Amino acid sequence: GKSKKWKEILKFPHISQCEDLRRTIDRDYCSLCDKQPIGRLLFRQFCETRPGLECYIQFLDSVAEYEVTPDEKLGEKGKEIMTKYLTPKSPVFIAQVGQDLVSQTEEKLLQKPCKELFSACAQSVHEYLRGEPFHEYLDSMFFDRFLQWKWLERQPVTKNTFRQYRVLGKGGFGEVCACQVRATGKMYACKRLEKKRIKKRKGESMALNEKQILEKVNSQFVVNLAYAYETKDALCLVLTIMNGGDLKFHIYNMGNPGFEEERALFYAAEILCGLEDLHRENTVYRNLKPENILLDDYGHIRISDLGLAVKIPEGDLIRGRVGTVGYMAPEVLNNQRYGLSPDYWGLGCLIYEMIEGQSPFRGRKEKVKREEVDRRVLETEEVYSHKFSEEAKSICKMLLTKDAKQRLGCQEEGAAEVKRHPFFRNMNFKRLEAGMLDPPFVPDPRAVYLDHTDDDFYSKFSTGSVSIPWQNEMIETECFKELNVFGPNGTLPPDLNRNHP
Ligand SMILES: Nc1ncnc2c1ncn2[C@@H]1O[C@H](COP(=O)(O)OP(=O)(O)OP(=O)(O)O)[C@@H](O)[C@H]1O
Ligand SMILES: [Mn+2]
Repeated sequence: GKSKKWKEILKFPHISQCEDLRRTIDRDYCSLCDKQPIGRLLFRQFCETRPGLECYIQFLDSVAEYEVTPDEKLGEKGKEIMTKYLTPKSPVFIAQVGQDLVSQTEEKLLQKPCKELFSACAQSVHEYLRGEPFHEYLDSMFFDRFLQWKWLERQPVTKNTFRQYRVLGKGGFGEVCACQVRATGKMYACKRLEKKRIKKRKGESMALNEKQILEKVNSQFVVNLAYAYETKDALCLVLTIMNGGDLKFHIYNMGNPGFEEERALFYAAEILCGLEDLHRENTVYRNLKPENILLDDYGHIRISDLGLAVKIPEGDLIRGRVGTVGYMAPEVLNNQRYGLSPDYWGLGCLIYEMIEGQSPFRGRKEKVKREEVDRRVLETEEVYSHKFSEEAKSICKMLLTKDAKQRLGCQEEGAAEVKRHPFFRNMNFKRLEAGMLDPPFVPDPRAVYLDHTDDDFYSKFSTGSVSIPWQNEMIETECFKELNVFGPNGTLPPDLNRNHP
């Protein structure tokens, strides 16, 4: 769905145009060879040229496959990796691992197969690439090509960069549309924030807060921010598109009054991962409700509606009675200094409501006032049914602990405490986070489930494209493969040769 002249829009600039990028970018290994997708691919492509570095890339790949290998096939994958990479005579043999650490891997294999077997060897392969191989790549043509990709990334994002279609949406500040990137054709979701409604409502702080939080988090289970630009009539937020309806619709309208045990476990697992990724940024969500868990095209879920979120400084608490009736934790209802605990309360509400088919403190039939719901949350102990297994009951009443100090996941450990819970005894999060596991429900594709002031913050908001989502977009749409073309037989293409502009 790309424009007819898309190859001109994303045309590489001459390497001479990237001299100010070269002098400011930080030469960090993890950022330029891993975190950034296009940067990662280029370093890998650099290691593919030199033959001595080829095996190290093949090795790390086979390690990634082992971490997600089914628990049973771990023993088989362990011997395959050994006989190929960790045997001196073999052709592709990583040497910088050391003769001692390979003998250690042999004992680990003999004492049962653990998913973290080669974790020690992988960290040894990286520590080697961080040195000479990385600095050679920094001088190689591939890094020059990376600079050209950064030059495109940081280009101005305006209205003419997209192709607004029409879809559902009408939030507190505006509406939502289906914007498509013209040069790449990738579908997105545009969240228009009208200009006038923000100034009179003193929303500049909550809109900028929502934008910064949306870009500062990159998780497969939370709506990501790809672009943030301004137009002559509103402020746009380009977010991930979710065409599989929301979770509230599927709990009640779709399926039976609820979900099955196992089905709810899957959605609970990905929500738990989404919260973990937010909590690595010490950012609390506080708005965990069924209709804010959207499904994508393949059946997976993402947490959306991060406007009610806030970033908590490490080692500090925040106060605020905000949220939705029935989904507010007692410490929030009482308006106390809380941290991340309200999100694990809401998680209990989500697990309960998916398995039973109603809120833990508000029946689906009950016409109760907003005060009685708050009373149950603070005083009443929820009851369970034969729909909950013994483990399902546990994780709920542990996540629904009135005292936030003893609530599951609200300890020093964090989300790791919840993944161990016997309720997730059969969930392989190593495989869930890699998309290896299949969702339980697949949405059918065809289914349709002024003034001079304030100009200061308008530029603080309209920051342009986001780095990692933009590089992913180029890879998914296959713009990277088609454009990332060098000269024949390892030769500098015209755009990477300085002798002729
Ligand atoms: N990723 C998406 N793809 C397509 N449509 C979406 C997507 N995300 C949200 N929408 C739709 O656009 C609407 C935008 O409304 P918005 O989420 O901003 O506020 P709200 O739903 O009214 O609740 P709140 O006040 O807590 O934000 C959503 O209600 C939803 O219907
Ligand atoms: Mn919303």
